[PDB]
Amino acid sequence: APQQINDIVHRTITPLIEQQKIPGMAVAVIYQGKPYYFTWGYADIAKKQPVTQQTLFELGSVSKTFTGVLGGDAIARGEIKLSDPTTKYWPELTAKQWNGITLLHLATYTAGGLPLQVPDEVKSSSDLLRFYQNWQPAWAPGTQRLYANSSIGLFGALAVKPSGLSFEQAMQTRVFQPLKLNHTWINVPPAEEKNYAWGYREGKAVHVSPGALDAEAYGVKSTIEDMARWVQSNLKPLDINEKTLQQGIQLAQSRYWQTGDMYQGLGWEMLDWPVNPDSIINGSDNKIALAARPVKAITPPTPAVRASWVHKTGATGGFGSYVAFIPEKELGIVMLANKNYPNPARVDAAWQILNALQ
Ligand SMILES: *[B]([O])([O])[C][N]S(=O)(=O)C1=[C][C]=C(C2=NN=N[N]2)N=[C]1
Repeated sequence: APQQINDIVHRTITPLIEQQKIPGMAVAVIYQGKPYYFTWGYADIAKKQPVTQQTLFELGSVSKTFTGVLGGDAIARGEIKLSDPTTKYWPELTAKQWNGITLLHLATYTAGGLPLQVPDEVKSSSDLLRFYQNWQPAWAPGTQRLYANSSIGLFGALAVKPSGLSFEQAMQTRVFQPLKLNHTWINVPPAEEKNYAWGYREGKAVHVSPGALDAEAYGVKSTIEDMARWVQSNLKPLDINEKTLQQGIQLAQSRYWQTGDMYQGLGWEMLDWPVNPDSIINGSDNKIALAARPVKAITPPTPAVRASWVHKTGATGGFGSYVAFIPEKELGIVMLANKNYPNPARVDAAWQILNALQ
């Protein structure tokens, strides 16, 4: 690889791994559109399996970028509109608080205080309907952002209803397959289990647990190669041959709401480039990222801005992921680790690498 990339990646990631005690890590840098890969450590400590370019990591909430693009693709297909009431696709949602809550609100965490997590007690479909029927908003729709699996996860489930496909089938046929993400999974098949890293939480090997709306909110697993290809696809949607998927990618990077210096897309979040690094670094800390914040509507949404830092953090109990890219520079990074280590350390490392290469 070019020495500049080798040097800034190793000089940034080596200390990160040591400071954070990360058992295994994979990184891809996309530079002038081409990927360069780096790996360290162990996918499975007990079995002494190294991280490789074929290792599967849990993406956690980086999955929301796939959900947002799949929803964008459904909009481009004419199957749904973000202006549609949630009740168009779920007529059983008859409780009055749902009046005026649209798919846009669900997609962008602005419905009025849907919670981060669906309760673990929700195990059945009827439990899930009860949960949404009984939920009471703290705020009018379109006034406050509260990051939430229960919001964008319901968006993903409703977005695929007109297609008649399951969420997984829709994601496979409409997103994974056309983009040649052939080692990206909502459910890891038995044939791929040899590549599935263990996550590590307090020293214990763990994988993500089943939950309501898991696939839609936090349930994708992928390799560093496929994630590099996901970044390439989001960097340059105009190269994507499938028209609705190209359009869906563009829709997911539109700017729908502003809070502080950040703009909410569908799954993706964006800031103007050049960014103040303290603003994305500090902004990534869950003390800010998970907080309830007033939003300003962008009326109408701004189309995808090329001069953007576009990014998403993700975590499960055992894994920590981060993706960021700048379309105008054809530059991006993916960092996948099998420990959930603090967001700001991820973003700091990503910014150091990308800033040096820009
Ligand atoms: B995303 O920002 O990564 C979602 N984060 S989360 O705190 O809501 C979350 C959901 C599920 C899990 C999980 N780990 N193992 N099983 N489930 N972890 C975090």
